[PDB]
Amino acid sequence: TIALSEIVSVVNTSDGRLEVFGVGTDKAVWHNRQMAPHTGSPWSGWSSLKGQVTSKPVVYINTDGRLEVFARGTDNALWHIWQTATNAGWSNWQSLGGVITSNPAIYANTDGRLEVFARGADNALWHISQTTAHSGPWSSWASLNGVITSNPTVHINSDGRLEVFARGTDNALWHIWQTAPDSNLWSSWESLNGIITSDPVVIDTADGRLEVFARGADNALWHIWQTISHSGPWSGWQSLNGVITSAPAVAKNCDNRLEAFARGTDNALWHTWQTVSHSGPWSSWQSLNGVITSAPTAVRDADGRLEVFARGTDNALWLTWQTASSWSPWISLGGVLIDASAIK
Amino acid sequence: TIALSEIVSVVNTSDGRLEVFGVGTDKAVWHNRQMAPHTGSPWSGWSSLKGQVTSKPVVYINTDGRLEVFARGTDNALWHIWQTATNAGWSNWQSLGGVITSNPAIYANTDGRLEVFARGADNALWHISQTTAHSGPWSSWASLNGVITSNPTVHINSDGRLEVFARGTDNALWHIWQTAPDSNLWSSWESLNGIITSDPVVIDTADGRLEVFARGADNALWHIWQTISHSGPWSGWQSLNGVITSAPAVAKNCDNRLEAFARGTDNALWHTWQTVSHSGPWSSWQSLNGVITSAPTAVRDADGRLEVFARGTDNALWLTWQTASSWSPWISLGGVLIDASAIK
Ligand SMILES: CC(=O)N[C@@H]1[C@@H](O)[C@H](O[C@@H]2O[C@H](CO)[C@H](O)[C@H](O)[C@H]2O[C@@H]2O[C@@H](C)[C@@H](O)[C@@H](O)[C@@H]2O)[C@@H](CO)O[C@H]1O
Ligand SMILES: CC(=O)N[C@@H]1[C@@H](O)[C@H](O[C@@H]2O[C@H](CO)[C@H](O)[C@H](O)[C@H]2O[C@@H]2O[C@@H](C)[C@@H](O)[C@@H](O)[C@@H]2O)[C@@H](CO)O[C@H]1O
Ligand SMILES: CC(=O)N[C@@H]1[C@@H](O)[C@H](O[C@@H]2O[C@H](CO)[C@H](O)[C@H](O)[C@H]2O[C@@H]2O[C@@H](C)[C@@H](O)[C@@H](O)[C@@H]2O)[C@@H](CO)O[C@H]1O
Ligand SMILES: CC(=O)N[C@@H]1[C@@H](O)[C@H](O[C@@H]2O[C@H](CO)[C@H](O)[C@H](O)[C@H]2O[C@@H]2O[C@@H](C)[C@@H](O)[C@@H](O)[C@@H]2O)[C@@H](CO)O[C@H]1O
Ligand SMILES: CC(=O)N[C@@H]1[C@@H](O)[C@H](O[C@@H]2O[C@H](CO)[C@H](O)[C@H](O)[C@H]2O[C@@H]2O[C@@H](C)[C@@H](O)[C@@H](O)[C@@H]2O)[C@@H](CO)O[C@H]1O
Ligand SMILES: CC(=O)N[C@@H]1[C@@H](O)[C@H](O[C@@H]2O[C@H](CO)[C@H](O)[C@H](O)[C@H]2O[C@@H]2O[C@@H](C)[C@@H](O)[C@@H](O)[C@@H]2O)[C@@H](CO)O[C@H]1O
Ligand code: NA
Ligand code: NA
Repeated sequence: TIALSEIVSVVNTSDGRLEVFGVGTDKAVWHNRQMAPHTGSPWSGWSSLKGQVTSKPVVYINTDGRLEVFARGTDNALWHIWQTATNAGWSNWQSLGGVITSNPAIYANTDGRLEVFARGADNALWHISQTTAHSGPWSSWASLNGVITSNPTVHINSDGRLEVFARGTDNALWHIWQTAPDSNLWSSWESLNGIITSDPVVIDTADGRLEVFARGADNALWHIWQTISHSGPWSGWQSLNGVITSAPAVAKNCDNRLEAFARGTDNALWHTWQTVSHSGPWSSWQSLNGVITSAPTAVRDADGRLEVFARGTDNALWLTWQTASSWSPWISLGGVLIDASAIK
Repeated sequence: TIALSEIVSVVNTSDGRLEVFGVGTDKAVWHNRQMAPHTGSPWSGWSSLKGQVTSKPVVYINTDGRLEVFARGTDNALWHIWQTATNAGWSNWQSLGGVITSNPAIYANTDGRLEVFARGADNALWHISQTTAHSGPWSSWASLNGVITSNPTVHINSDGRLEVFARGTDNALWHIWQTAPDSNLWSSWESLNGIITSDPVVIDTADGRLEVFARGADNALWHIWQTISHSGPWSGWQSLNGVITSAPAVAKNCDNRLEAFARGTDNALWHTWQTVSHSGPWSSWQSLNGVITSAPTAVRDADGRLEVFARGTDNALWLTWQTASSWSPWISLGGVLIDASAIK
């Protein structure tokens, strides 16, 4: 078991527009797009990419600007679908094979090859990559071993090395990393201790450090971080308090101040943020209202403003964004979304 | 002849710190570094990377976070020097051969291979690239032909294709582009007309469009841009007025509003900026004071604030940055810098 997942995958397109991806009642992937690269842009309305999926669908942008979506299929293999040219039409769904037991997780190597991570049937971490920059065909699968109990998350260190985080068998945060950029050589798994009750979330700070956020045993928001740029060792676990009922989401303001979001016990959206600068201390928690039925999803738009998505009481996706004064009122983007997360 | 050049090359390191590179009286490359990734950080003071150079030295950051500096040597070959690991020590200077007659210009392909452009002895555009991501050895040289009369500038389109701009024999802005990302296949040269009297400057907008700035025949600041994301055709040339005595410099605010900087006729620093948003109209010109003896160099720091560098009356580098209210007073970073630009 883990805290309630995010309901969509969001990305900033090559032309600065937000685009969201989720799963409908029919089990198809659906997406909604800003028309314009500005806060409060009108949206396309939902449109189907078809397929039948049994995980959260996860969008990542290739280094040539083409979006690509990954999802577990009905046969448990990894499936994907991609734009044929940047912000143009999409391929058919195509299988990358294997058998997976988590949502896929994706990052670009420094050489432009996408690399995908997901839990296997043996509960270990497996991975597969593009054989050349932003293109098929793909390598064969291999395992990075471990035994994990949450969806994995990947990021890149400030020196190019990929690094994966997941909950272990003891409910601690564990991790593993490339020993060189683009490499097929990885470290051993290592533990960062704690006890966590959500999927870990990872982000890179302005100063080139991986920082991880997760829900603890007391249902407060905890985090932990690399102490120096791309370098071990890590800090201790520190709490950011609150009581939260969903997974957390994290984004950088336009000044690189980190801001965390989560569903509270009153089932409203709550957030806490670094004050002053990106090395500053965190605010106390404060409410953005709404009643919501998924973890929030946060992203920075092309006006440098944070925008947050969450499923509503009507199962539609709803949206609120930063203004000069405070935040916008909640507005509805329609649709009816389900949580297809492979691990719940 | 062209407007007075920028005196330094600036970059944002992998850990969010500004770092500047210039040329001293001895013809060595010297650099100065922020200690901390914040506006108003103290600086290292100047420190020598040695070498003897006969162009402006140009720093670019590899996709593994390692800085690499390019400069024409005393034998007219292209020379370079690189960090052996991210923000660690530097290699020795090493020659990439050839004979060049401009400052080098650099960009990363979507596959992580750096590619360098520079004018040849035949006055054509030549280029050379890393054979693999963020690493030597390098390809052999080849020409993209043309005949050009300014330092070239390269950027990347929002679909991964590199594109180079330079002044032609008729003093118009001309350009050429990859037909596919990472490719060795390029278009023919094409003209964007106008008459320009500075090196062209190029930047990508929040909405994935290349936008070019240059000084015109009337010594006003002009610009021109792609009309749709990564797509021809371009707009017409439009003027931003002012009277300017150096090359322009351009940077994005943390909200992606573009901001242009130049030396005025009173030899102070002047700037004009998009108002409201990144699709908004440009302000009237306004003074940041100082008396300065080089074009300004502008960059956004890790607090999302613009910082501007320019050589002073004492030949030292001076620095002013955005605040809440207005801008900081000019402060001195010491040193004695010369303009080693291969084209003046
Ligand atoms: C290159 C090519 O033709 N690929 C085929 C896929 O397009 C096929 O997948 C399915 O496509 C149809 C429309 O033609 C529709 O989108 C289906 O929902 C989709 O199949 C489902 O969704 C996938 C993601 C998997 O879960 C699959 O097992 C589901 O049946 C498949 C045939 O299904 O074959 C490819 O060759
Ligand atoms: C630095 C170091 O050696 N750390 C040890 C880890 O490598 C160990 O993890 C396990 O390693 C073996 C290979 O020797 C294999 O990969 C296991 O699957 C892996 O352990 C599992 O996965 C972890 C993420 C946890 O969930 C763990 O509870 C699983 O048993 C561990 C094993 O005790 O010790 C480290 O000190
Ligand atoms: C554009 C517009 O008029 N939007 C209205 C929303 O602001 C309303 O949402 C609700 O706002 C109140 C405070 O004014 C409070 O934040 C509520 O919790 C919130 O509504 C709930 O949360 C939403 C995210 C959904 O789950 C919704 O079903 C809940 O009722 C809505 C009221 O639905 O009206 C809009 O017109
Ligand atoms: C791998 C290796 O040993 N490379 C040699 C370079 O380091 C040499 O260059 C020069 O290095 C010395 C210190 O040893 C000092 O920095 C000199 O200023 C520098 O040479 C000058 O600057 C270069 C950029 C060129 O302009 C060069 O022609 C100048 O003489 C050179 C020998 O000069 O050989 C390499 O093999
Ligand atoms: C679309 C198209 O065909 N445009 C023409 C350009 O390709 C031409 O430029 C020249 O092309 C030849 C190869 O056929 C060669 O590369 C020349 O060096 C190049 O012209 C020179 O470089 C330019 C940047 C200008 O400086 C020009 O004045 C030089 O003579 C031109 C040539 O007239 O016409 C375009 O229509
Ligand atoms: C930290 C501090 O006290 N800085 C002082 C600077 O603000 C001073 O610079 C000058 O400021 C005035 C307005 O107050 C005006 O902007 C001048 O044009 C500017 O000084 C000139 O421009 C500089 C960039 C240099 O070229 C300098 O040689 C010129 O005199 C300076 C005065 O030198 O004092 C600092 O202490
Ligand atoms: Na990730
Ligand atoms: Na450039």
